[PDB]
Amino acid sequence: LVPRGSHMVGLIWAQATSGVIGRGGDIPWRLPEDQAHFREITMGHTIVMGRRTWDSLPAKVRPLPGRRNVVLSRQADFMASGAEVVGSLEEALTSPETWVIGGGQVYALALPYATRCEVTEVDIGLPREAGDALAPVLDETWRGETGEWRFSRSGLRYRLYSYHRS
Ligand SMILES: NC(=O)c1ccc[n+]([C@@H]2O[C@H](COP(=O)([O-])OP(=O)(O)OC[C@H]3O[C@@H](n4cnc5c(N)ncnc54)[C@H](OP(=O)(O)O)[C@@H]3O)[C@@H](O)[C@H]2O)c1
Ligand SMILES: CCc1nc(N)nc(N)c1OCCCOc1ncccc1CCCO
Ligand SMILES: [Cl-]
Repeated sequence: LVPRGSHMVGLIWAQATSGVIGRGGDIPWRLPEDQAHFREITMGHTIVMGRRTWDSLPAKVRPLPGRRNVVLSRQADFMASGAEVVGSLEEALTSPETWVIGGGQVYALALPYATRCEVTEVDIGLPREAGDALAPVLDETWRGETGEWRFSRSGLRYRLYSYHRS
């Protein structure tokens, strides 16, 4: 359970087996099971994203509904209609439960404060290319639960990981 006076920080992302999470300002696959899972985890909570992740969402769908949207930017004139723009993680992480929803820069930034990661791994062969956004690497202070491989309606294998630390 999450006490209302704490500040729990989780990370949630979907990656190829190579660790790629983003390419060319988008996610280089689509997996309905993953979007359903992302909604199930994050709904009702604050979500924190980097400015480039906000940019990657079509204007008509953002801010993502059912969640307090917070965007990280260092640009004093960047504005996110419907959402709050802050310049640091300290400003972004004031809710009792916060999910950092990407992208590569902000995962790495937020990991020192996080105690949970929820990962979808997609069994698509997407090798790392220069410029890609990548999943954060987790050191030995993390302990993980790896699900068995499942099969999506769209014909891709995928599996879920849950990582925790104190
Ligand atoms: N597969 C997934 O789970 C997943 C999830 C989310 C996103 N993505 C993909 O990942 C890519 C985006 O990731 P990215 O690494 O390029 O960018 P990002 O992490 O989404 O955003 C980077 C931006 O965040 C701001 N920022 C970074 N560090 C900051 C700090 N310390 N304080 C304040 N603001 C800070 C800066 O905005 P300013 O430049 O405005 O200062 C920076 O340009 C896209 O391809 C997207 O589609 C994938
Ligand atoms: C669903 C992708 C995802 N999956 C996991 N597991 N964790 C994340 N943090 C994550 O990204 C959430 C922010 C990027 O959302 C998208 N980006 C590109 C296309 C579609 C979407 C879905 C919102 C628009 O309907
Ligand atoms: Cl969503």
